[PDB]
Amino acid sequence: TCPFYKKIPGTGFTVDAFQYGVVEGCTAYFLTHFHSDHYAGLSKHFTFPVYCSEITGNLLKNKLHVQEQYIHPLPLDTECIVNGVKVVLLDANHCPGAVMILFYLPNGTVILHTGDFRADPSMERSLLADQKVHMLYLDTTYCSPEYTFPSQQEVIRFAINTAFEAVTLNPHALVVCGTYSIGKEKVFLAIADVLGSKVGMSQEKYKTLQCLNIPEINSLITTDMCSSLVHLLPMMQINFKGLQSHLKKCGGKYNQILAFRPTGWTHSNKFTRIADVIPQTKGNISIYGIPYSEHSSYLEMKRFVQWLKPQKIIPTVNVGTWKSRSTMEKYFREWKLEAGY
Ligand code: NI
Repeated sequence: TCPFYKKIPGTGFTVDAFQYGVVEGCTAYFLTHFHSDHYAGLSKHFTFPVYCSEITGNLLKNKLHVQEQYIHPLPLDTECIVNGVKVVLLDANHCPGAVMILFYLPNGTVILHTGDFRADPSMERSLLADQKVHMLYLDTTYCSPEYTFPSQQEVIRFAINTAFEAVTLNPHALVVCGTYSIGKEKVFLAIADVLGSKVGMSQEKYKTLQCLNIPEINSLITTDMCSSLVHLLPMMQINFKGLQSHLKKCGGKYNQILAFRPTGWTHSNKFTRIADVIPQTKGNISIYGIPYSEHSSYLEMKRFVQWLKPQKIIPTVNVGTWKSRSTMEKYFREWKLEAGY
């Protein structure tokens, strides 16, 4: 059965609610983004209307086989009527195709559902500027002050400089980057660009990237591993064993691997600056964990919420323990007392 924080009151609508069977009274199922915890339950046998971005629609059709007649893509930054209710989709600054959803309810209430997002000051100049929000359904993944990490631009700067130095010292080094879902593609695209290479990958991953409307993609990626000196591998293989095994398959073209594991936050963020990050090394294999986040830091979340001044906040992450819920409610009250709303 569908929990309350996935229902939109006064509508026939649900958000990211595909794992509960037929939800009673649901006339339209919204999907914020193509991450498996959120799409859990969708397949080619789904027969209700799905509302989403163009990019999420390409992934539902090609990767999960959902039939076309049930896919309803909406443009961004555009007022749309769905089953008699005005809605707007906004870029969430998460993975490709990820949206926030503004709902203008028949009684005058306005609801923002962030999906998953990385709050940014540029959101203060979207269609959010114009009007009041009564309820905020908020991605609270990192809602605690210990959760700090750098900007995505600093992280990318570190990765490009590290890869360019290693391969210039040793032209026979291979670079490998881990992946397990969509998102974070800037990591491997920026590294391949500085190295003058396409990115090599499996047919399955190529198919997924082909759904993403990335400009000039055909010039950036390939399934011909032999032509490429940046390879993608599943995240599970980014360890000394998996990487040894990969280097054997490359036919003595390379004598060294430099690898990247994009994570979210890890406790080594509480001590070490991005500049000071060092790898794990065994022999001719080095593995860097880099903190590339597609979710708000605590500070970015607090700034967003203090700017929007919602009347009520409903968290959508970390909702399963009393201690988590109590912690998040304390911070919401500090934020409100500090800013005066
Ligand atoms: Ni996500």
